[PDB]
Amino acid sequence: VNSFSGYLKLTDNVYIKNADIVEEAKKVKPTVVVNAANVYLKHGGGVAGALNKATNNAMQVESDDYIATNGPLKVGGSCVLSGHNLAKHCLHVVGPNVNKGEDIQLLKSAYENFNQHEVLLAPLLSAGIFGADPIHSLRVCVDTVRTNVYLAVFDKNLYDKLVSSFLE
Ligand SMILES: CC(C)[C@H](Nc1ncnc2[nH]c(-c3cnn(CC(N)=O)c3)cc12)c1ccc2c(c1)S(=O)(=O)CCC2
Repeated sequence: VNSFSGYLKLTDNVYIKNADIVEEAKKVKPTVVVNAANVYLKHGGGVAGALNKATNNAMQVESDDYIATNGPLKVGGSCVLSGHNLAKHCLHVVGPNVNKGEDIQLLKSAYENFNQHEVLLAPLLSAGIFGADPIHSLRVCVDTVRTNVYLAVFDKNLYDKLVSSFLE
């Protein structure tokens, strides 16, 4: 149904909210939920682990079957799989993990995958344990995504920092 509520409008197509992406998916029922995935689709922690746990491991089992037939993704790449109880579809997107020596330029490639879907609920790619500067990740999102993107950022301190930096 895509009923998003409580979002701050940053640009004509980019919205942001201090929220847990799992709680937003349950409330919104979006057509597309974005997962901050790794190349083998192993959802062992962070945003991916939270989404997987909310599908009671159904997402991991489907992900394993996809990798068996198609092999791993590339950094900056994506795949569309079932959204299970959270969404119609899950778009698994691999942003670079600069904490593992991956190239930050690939974050543009990662956000470009959003352009194939008219409206998506997403996290801030490559932020948290992936090591990218969150302010930079929001700027790449604003400059690269043209479709309607609702960003859920589960940290009030980071949310206010991103909003102040964007309004500067
Ligand atoms: C910047 C950070 C605040 C943000 N976190 C999140 N942003 C939005 N929705 C979230 N839900 C949870 C969560 C964590 N636990 N639970 C309960 C559960 N049952 O697991 C829900 C965390 C989360 C963030 C954004 C991007 C990435 C990561 C973290 S990561 O996982 O460290 C590496 C991949 C890229």
